[PDB]
Amino acid sequence: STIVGLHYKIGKKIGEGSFGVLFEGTNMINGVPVAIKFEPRKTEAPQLRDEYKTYKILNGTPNIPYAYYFGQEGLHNILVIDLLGPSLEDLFDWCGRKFSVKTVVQVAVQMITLIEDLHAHDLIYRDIKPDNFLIGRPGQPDANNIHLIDFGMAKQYRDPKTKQHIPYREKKSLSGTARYMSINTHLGREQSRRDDMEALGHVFFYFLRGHLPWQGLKAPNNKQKYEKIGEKKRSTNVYDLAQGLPVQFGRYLEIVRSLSFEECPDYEGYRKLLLSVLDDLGETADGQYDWMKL
Repeated sequence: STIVGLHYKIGKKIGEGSFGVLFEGTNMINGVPVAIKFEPRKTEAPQLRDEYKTYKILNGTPNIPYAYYFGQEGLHNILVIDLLGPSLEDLFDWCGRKFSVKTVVQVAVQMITLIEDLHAHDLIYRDIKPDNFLIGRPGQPDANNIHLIDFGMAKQYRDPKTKQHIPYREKKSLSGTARYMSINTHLGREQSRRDDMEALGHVFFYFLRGHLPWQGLKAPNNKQKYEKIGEKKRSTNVYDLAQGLPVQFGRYLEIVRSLSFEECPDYEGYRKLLLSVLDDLGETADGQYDWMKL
């Protein structure tokens, strides 16, 4: 039995990669389950200590896991946070890579709220994807609540004291995942709150459709592939994305695409827009999700 940070016992390995290794485990002083990430101390780019700092800023935010411990032991940097459940990408896969409208509406409104809370802590996320939004653990009050992890790409968009927005600029190298990234990110524009909101809109359509029309494109190099995906996004009318689906999802994406660089998103307006879908369909936001039928 291997222990880190004085009282965190390591259990089964749950992930591995260039970042390091990820285990589940137990906080032995109180029995709460935790996730423990280990990053090699001598690594090209260290993210773990910075991620901890981001977690401390967030610590206390609803549905973001608490960070219990960061330290350096043996040959690794170590981070301990609350253990959560499957990601939306895991659940998506188990559900045959398509979610019902009712599931997407309910998940969407919670994702908007998570990002609103992140933005309230002066941070933009910059790497929106279904792989980083997770449900809770069975039988907990937040078992089917959406949670947000992985703050490796997060960056300050305004000064925490003054709230002075970062400056506009262009010619930026492409950061984030090509599938969900905003049109403005494709054009090398400085990212702000709008870009997180647009990426959310792309994820919503991905859930509803099973795929986006800019997946599976061919290019000579990655830079050219990025360019082609961006053009397709620019070309694709929002109502081609929404065909057979509630028009509110097309409208959502249209609205967030028109936000100005410094503009505060209308989070509550977006939640009401998306919830109105349920009124249209005679459905209700009662906490029933597709994965609860598995």
